[PDB]
Amino acid sequence: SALFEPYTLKDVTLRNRIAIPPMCQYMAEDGLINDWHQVHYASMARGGAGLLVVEATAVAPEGRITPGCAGIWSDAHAQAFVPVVQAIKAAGSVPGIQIAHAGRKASANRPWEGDDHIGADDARGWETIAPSAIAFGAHLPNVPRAMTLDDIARVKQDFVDAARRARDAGFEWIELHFAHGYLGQSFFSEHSNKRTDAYGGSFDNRSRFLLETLAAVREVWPENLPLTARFGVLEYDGRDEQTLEESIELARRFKAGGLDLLSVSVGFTIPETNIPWGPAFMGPIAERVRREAKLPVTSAWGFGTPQLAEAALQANQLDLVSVGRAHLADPHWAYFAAKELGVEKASWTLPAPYAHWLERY
Amino acid sequence: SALFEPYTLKDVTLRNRIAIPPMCQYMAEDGLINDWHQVHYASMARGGAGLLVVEATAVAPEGRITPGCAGIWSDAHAQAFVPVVQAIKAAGSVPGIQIAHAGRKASANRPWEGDDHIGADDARGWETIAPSAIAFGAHLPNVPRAMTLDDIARVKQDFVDAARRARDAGFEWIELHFAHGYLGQSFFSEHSNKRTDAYGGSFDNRSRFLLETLAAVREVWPENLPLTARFGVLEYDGRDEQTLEESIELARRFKAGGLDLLSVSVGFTIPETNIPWGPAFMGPIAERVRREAKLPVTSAWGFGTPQLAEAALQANQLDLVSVGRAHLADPHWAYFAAKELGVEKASWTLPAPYAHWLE
Ligand SMILES: Cc1cc2nc3c(=O)[nH]c(=O)nc-3n(C[C@H](O)[C@H](O)[C@H](O)COP(=O)(O)O)c2cc1C
Ligand SMILES: Cc1cc2nc3c(=O)[nH]c(=O)nc-3n(C[C@H](O)[C@H](O)[C@H](O)COP(=O)(O)O)c2cc1C
Ligand SMILES: COCCOC(=O)/C(=N\O)C(C)=O
Ligand SMILES: COCCOC(=O)/C(=N\O)C(C)=O
Repeated sequence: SALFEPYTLKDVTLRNRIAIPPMCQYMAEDGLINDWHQVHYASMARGGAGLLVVEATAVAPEGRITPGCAGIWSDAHAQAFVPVVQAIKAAGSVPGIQIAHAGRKASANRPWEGDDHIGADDARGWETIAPSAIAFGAHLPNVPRAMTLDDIARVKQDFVDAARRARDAGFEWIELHFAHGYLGQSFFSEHSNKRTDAYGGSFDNRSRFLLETLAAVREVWPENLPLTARFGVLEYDGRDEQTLEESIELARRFKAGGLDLLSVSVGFTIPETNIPWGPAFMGPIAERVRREAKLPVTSAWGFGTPQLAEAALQANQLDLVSVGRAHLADPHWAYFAAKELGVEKASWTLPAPYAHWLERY
Repeated sequence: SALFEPYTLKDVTLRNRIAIPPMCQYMAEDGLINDWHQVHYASMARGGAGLLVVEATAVAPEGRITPGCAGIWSDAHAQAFVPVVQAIKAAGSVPGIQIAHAGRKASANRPWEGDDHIGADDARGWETIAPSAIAFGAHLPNVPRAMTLDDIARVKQDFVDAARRARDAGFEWIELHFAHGYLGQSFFSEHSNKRTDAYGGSFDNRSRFLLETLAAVREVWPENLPLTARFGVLEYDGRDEQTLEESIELARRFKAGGLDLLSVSVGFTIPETNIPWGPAFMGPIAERVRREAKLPVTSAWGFGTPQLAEAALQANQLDLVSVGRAHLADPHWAYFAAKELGVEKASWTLPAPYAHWLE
């Protein structure tokens, strides 16, 4: 089974090709994680996945999506991740973390508490920042403040400091959140970036914030641990061929800048789109990025059945299959996948106190 | 769906009829639970089950099954359970604990490490105690020492101390482990109890250790929290009608002694048996105990599909359905069952950070 072959990237070996992508839990307080996350992450790691990327973790307070988002903007915040890192490793999984800045989508309610921008009369809200003073629209109407050059320098240093903190906490895999309409994606997209300085306009200028952040992070992140990023390569906004071509070119530049693997996603930069949701729909797009940028890839959004994951790997569309919601439904999804694919001794995807009994059941 | 109706017993209300029965993890050291158990129990409780009974927890060191068994024989051992209790309650489930003494089956290797008695020359082992000096046999050949009258008084006091500690640690449900061939079951069974004193021979004498332990625990366990026991009601040893009849009479005496619910199981007292394993096979036996002894019951051993669990409740065979191994495979099994049975807003069997997205 291709899904259960190990994978080596830099000095890190994953025991299989199942990755748990970052999934915000909205359960932190002032950026500090707690027993919600400790159990959540430890249980999924014991489930058998080879790589667990911790949820979008804000590099600065205003870069959280919501008041429940995790943060890593101080050393105290980083120390809180140490028992999570250690529990993921104790389970035989590899701990990774996505470091993030929500941009114009920041200062929002939790998804089950309105999912919308916080009202200006609510004491929990804060001022958002973005490349240009333009609102996402729809349920996110708040207009962000347009960043100055000093803001750009500051946010880049925040990504650097966060990467250094993640390193010292023991994470073995880092993912820069350049996707999903948050800060990084919004610098790249012409929908959200109307700047007239060095950080907007041309392809080189729109790419600049992302390349400079990657390069600044590369100086502090160890050469022997995977340096990755998530990036929305198209928007389904009627501009897909031109946008995908530009995104693939940016992926080539990421590779030239030391990126080890790209998590290929959708932009979500604006609401006026027509995303063709369906099983494994990102397969052909991830395959094109992988082949044309010559970089390992993962993807998500509908690979969460054992046969779809297996087929994507056998077709060389992906190097790792990210399975998100199926792990919220069943933290032991990797064991379920091993049974479905007929892995020898599939119960031993789990630790002994479970594996011994499910072998004979 | 009957499986998702709440259940009230004494002052305790379970949010559904799914119970996670005690399941030894063999991951403790010197009786102390640790990060294995914390995550294991918290994750299953978040999965949606209404009641989570923590694994067999030894009332005394020699009462552990293996060197990896949990214990509650000191206040420090009890304090280690406090974060497990808090995490189960935080998930909206009810925390219970099974207090236990392994008797002649004690001093054994972990199941994935031979599953057999530790050799008498191996320093990891210890001397075992039982009603009589007679071995289980097969992979458990070690002959226990027959308990003295002082041993009997001490072990009863150990059960009392364990119940007091479980109470003070915040458990809302207690289960005395009188099943599965361990100490309590071995006092009741004529296979293992050859005593000639007040604790063996007649039905009254074989019942005595179990009834006296229940009465002693009743003194320290709050009246407003369910007091339960697990008990093997037959052996599949060719003596089933006579054994079942006597076991139901003992269950009537448990009820008279304040027992609130009986977990109905198989005795496993000796190896020379023919247990007819199959889907929901305990259903008819649990129903007979429930109806004849007029006690609420749970049972296990093959109810772990949503339709089998629902059928057993609808047929009034059980009041709670215990689902064990399916929860080791999938800690969120209660959510899987809610979807299968068409529960309205089934994803909200889980907490919000999962439920919102699975809807
Ligand atoms: C609750 C939840 C939280 C998520 N959080 C993040 C996140 O923090 N960062 C990110 O890049 N993607 C996030 N995602 C998107 C997932 O990583 C993944 O791409 C998506 O769930 C699709 O994969 P799936 O079909 O296997 O669930 C999240 C998704 C969900 C459902
Ligand atoms: C790993 C494991 C540990 C168990 N530990 C206990 C225990 O500590 N006390 C007990 O009474 N039963 C114990 N049992 C028996 C279960 O509680 C339950 O009766 C059995 O698993 C059958 O139910 P199921 O078919 O839903 O798994 C254990 C079973 C397993 C597989
Ligand atoms: C509609 O947005 C889909 C893409 O955004 C995400 O997946 C995410 N973080 O990256 C969330 C929702 O927290
Ligand atoms: C052969 O299985 C006997 C039944 O005994 C149990 O279920 C148990 N504790 O009660 C274990 C195995 O720890």
